[PDB]
Amino acid sequence: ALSLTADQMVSALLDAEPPILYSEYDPTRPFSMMGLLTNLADRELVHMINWAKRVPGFVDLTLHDQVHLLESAWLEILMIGLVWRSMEHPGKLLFAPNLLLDRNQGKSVEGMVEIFDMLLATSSRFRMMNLQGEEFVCLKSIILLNSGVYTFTLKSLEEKDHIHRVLDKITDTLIHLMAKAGLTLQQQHQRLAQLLLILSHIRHMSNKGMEHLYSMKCKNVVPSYDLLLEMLD
Amino acid sequence: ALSLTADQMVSALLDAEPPILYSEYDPTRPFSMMGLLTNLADRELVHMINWAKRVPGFVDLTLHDQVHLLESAWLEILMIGLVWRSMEHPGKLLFAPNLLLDRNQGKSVEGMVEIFDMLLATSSRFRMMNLQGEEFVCLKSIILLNSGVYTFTLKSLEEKDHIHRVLDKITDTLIHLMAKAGLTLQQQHQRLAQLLLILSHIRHMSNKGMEHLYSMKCKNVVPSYDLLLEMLD
Ligand SMILES: Cc1cc2c(cc1O)CCN(CC(C)C)[C@@H]2c1ccc(/C=C/C(=O)O)cc1
Ligand SMILES: Cc1cc2c(cc1O)CCN(CC(C)C)[C@@H]2c1ccc(/C=C/C(=O)O)cc1
Repeated sequence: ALSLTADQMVSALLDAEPPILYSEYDPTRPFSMMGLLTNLADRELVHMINWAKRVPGFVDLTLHDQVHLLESAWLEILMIGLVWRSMEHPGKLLFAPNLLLDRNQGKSVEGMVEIFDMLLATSSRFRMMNLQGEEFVCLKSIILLNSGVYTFTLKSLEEKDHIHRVLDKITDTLIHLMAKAGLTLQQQHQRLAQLLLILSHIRHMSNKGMEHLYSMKCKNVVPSYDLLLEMLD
Repeated sequence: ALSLTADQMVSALLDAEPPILYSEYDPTRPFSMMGLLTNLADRELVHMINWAKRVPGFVDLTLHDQVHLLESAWLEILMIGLVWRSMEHPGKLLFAPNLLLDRNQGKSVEGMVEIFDMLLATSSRFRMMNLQGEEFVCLKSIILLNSGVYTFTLKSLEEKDHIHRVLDKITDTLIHLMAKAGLTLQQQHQRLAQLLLILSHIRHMSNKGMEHLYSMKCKNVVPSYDLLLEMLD
């Protein structure tokens, strides 16, 4: 992983991309929104595990540290994927190609419209920046490696060092993408910062979302350490 | 603000720095922790308002947008200040020079030790990076301008554009600081990214902290829109 070139980092990430899934509802029947969203998210998580194992550097970590990173990052990763898919659909969130919802549809569940609105504003920001696919895959990998790295022994010190080295490679890769597209050195640093600052907002959204999910007080909601460990092991 | 040089941006920020306050308890009497922490934080907020009015670009915004940004960012700003003050005190949090607490002292309040631990790990990270004073003031200004900019009319479009232009100036300023200290171009971009990614974790902490404060269910806890508007107006 640490010997990959920038172009090789980009190809590895593009090749690891998970598929876009569909909502499971009978389209011949009349139009539970949270049920549909939960079932979709549960299926996405399985693909998320397979993706994570393909991000360079990730399978070099201990299984316990892989679980901790996914546990910290899984809702941020679902959210950045949602916002990316929704970028060319102003005013709507493309949960799936058969489940395109507006903010009015969000008002059906108490507390959801506020989350819908933050996600729509994020998609708006990505549109304004003209975010590219190759930049998006870099940012999603940065979420995976960064979100849990501050919340974890000699082995732990070695693991954190490695994670920071991999993050440095992804930064190099972003900058290389921006240099390729012709931006100046000033423009490169400015855009790097613009991109990474949106990650702060994605964290914020994930925390507001997790508050919603925990408030459900339900064993079939939020993947456990043990479920994540079973799927990763 | 947008015509400031990098050196002028740095001096303006260093000159705007608020003072380090002391805890109000009688030091001759025997050793409520949350009472002491709340009273300190309430006094810090008043200085925070005066600081914010001195960050270049901030008073160019509407009063309502100034309130919204402070409302989003005030706990992150208290937290980054705490972690900076604690950097040369391994294992301790320097809430004030007369109130230096360890994680064991945090266990006295339900849910607090988890927050204490995240703040201590952040201070540890800043130590590992050897964060400098001039970098710290840049990052605190970036929190102020970025935390609320995704959650806000023609005026609103003009305000968001301005905020992003000011953020771009602070990015330039960070990079200039790093070039001055002798780092290579690679090292500059890498360190910029390292710094901005810690801001994601600071957001995370602020959200966990706000959950604690809201759970108190108390009108004397968390500054209202109206109190912030009164102090800013
Ligand atoms: C399919 C999908 C659902 C959601 C998001 C992105 C997605 O790609 C982000 C917004 N979020 C809504 C937000 C309020 C969390 C939903 C959602 C809904 C339910 C669950 C539940 C999972 C579980 O119980 O295991 C997770 C995400
Ligand atoms: C003085 C100070 C207190 C705290 C932090 C940083 C500080 O500089 C961050 C950790 N946080 C503790 C965290 C659990 C919020 C405390 C704290 C405690 C109480 C309040 C209450 C304010 C109010 O009621 O208006 C705010 C911050």
